[PDB]
Amino acid sequence: MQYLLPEAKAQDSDKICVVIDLDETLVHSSFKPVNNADFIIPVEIDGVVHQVYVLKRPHVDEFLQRMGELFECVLFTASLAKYADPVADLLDKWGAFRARLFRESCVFHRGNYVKDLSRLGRDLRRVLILDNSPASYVFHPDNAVPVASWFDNMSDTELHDLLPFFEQLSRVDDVYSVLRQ
Ligand SMILES: [Mg+2]
Repeated sequence: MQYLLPEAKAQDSDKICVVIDLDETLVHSSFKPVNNADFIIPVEIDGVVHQVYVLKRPHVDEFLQRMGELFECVLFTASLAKYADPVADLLDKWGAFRARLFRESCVFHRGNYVKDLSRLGRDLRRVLILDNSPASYVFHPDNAVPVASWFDNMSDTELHDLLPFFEQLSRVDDVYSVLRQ
């Protein structure tokens, strides 16, 4: 199989590659109207245009800008591009995402959309995945940075609290020495 990512830019060759999830990690979307939504976009489903209300997780702007500076960031979602692409366009104002991967790039393993990290084409000692669903990284439990699922708690500070830990990881030679494998 062809790797999911191209050759790393010279500047990113020695940086860690971070696979970042979309739903319940950076945002929370819904078909039922929500007051004070950040994005309200059209998504076609079976020929009918539906309005999708998207809420941004607190501190996502600070998070993405910082992560984009520290690592070779990659958006990897199990959702379809017709939805994720527009959301990513509205989210990434710093070109933090070096690449965007959707549903088709996941491997449907034992009923779940798994994100096979070996599939990226990056040294596993230099790869991290931020996903609220441990099922997503069943093949790479030791490359994960645990993160809580978010829905609408505007008091949430997980993204802000995770930066210190990512800062730490950006300075180690092998993420396994920290995550432990
Ligand atoms: Mg998710």
